[PDB]
Amino acid sequence: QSALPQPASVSGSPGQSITISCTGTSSDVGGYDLVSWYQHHPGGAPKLIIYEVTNRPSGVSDRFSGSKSGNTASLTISGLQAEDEADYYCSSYASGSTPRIFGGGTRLTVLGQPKAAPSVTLFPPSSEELQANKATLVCLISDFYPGAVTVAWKADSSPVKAGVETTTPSKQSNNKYAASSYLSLTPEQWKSHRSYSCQVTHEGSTVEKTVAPTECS
Amino acid sequence: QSALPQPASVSGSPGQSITISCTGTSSDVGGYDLVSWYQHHPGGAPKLIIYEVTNRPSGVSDRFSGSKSGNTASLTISGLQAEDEADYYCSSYASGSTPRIFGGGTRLTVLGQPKAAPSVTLFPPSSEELQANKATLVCLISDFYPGAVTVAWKADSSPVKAGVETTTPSKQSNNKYAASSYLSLTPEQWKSHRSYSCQVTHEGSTVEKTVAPTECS
Repeated sequence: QSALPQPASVSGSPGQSITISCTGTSSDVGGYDLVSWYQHHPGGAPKLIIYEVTNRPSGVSDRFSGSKSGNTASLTISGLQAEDEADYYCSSYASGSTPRIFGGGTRLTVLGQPKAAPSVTLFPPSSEELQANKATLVCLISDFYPGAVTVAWKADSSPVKAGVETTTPSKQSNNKYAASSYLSLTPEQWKSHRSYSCQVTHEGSTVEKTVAPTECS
Repeated sequence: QSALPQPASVSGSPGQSITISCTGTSSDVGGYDLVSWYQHHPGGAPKLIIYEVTNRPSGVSDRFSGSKSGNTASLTISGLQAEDEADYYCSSYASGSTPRIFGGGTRLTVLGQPKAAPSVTLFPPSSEELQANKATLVCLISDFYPGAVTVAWKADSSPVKAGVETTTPSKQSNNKYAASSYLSLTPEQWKSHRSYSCQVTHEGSTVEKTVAPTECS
């Protein structure tokens, strides 16, 4: 129904202050003092941070405040922290059938910019994996920031053409991102190339990790 | 703000009925007749589908029913259609701090192809990494559908709370999902235990894989 438009996304640095608008009308936003803001970290249960346009639960950080001017309501966050990076929604009582209409969501990106190196870990294939006859060197990269890195492989000092499958990066609990890289292989092929390696390029930086095929040699 | 426990995921074939559950206390769910449900297509504005336990907003499909008994409430979607796939949340009015409490949500995945049990591959810490005075294990979950699983780690029949980091499952070419998880251990811990295990749950069925200290297959 009458969906309240919100900015698709705002971004700010720590300690700064963002504010999110909830476009509306006389029938909803500017019709009653019944707007609410919710904070949602995908995967978790939404939190009710704002209700009745300006109220705030006796437990929600006072860095969060709301209000409206005409047919527009808006949440404003002060002293951006880490937790703050989530999705924000506004909802409101309306004058029609619908008991309450919701905003379309605003994703707040709290940078922080505390840049960190991609501690990379290269794994050799596994024993069990050898049975059905499979082999895979898994390169683990974590605790890095920003969540932007490009990985490559050096198959025996030579970047031989192969099949590398760099996963869809994800954000960990510690905020820092963590990705990985896989280079599936074959029997005699992993025995042939004397030593495989991983190469994580993190913002004008590059760390290597080599793993040699073996059995306690 | 003690979230309303909900089922992480649910699946149903086109045309079937499904019931999602919301569990609370007499202080909120069993204290009022103010339980709401919302359908939400990620990246979209949440929609109010059920309210006051069973009330339904006009224009909303009578395929969506709500009911409650005791301190548990539950939504039911009958005659499933592909377009019904979305996240469903349930909320209730509270007596304490915050007035309204929410549930963790539930991804309703309507089956569109046969179910797919995952492939789990565990990895022992690389000796290379062991000399760096650090150990980390990796568990690979792949080839599964629907795209939802839970990963638990074990240290000799003993649950490993801290030190874990699982990733969100991502869809792949074959339209099945993959995902990973890694546990960070000091080298001591590693050799300190008989073995470690990776428990992977998918649609009820759980599989495990074990790996023991020092060896070269």
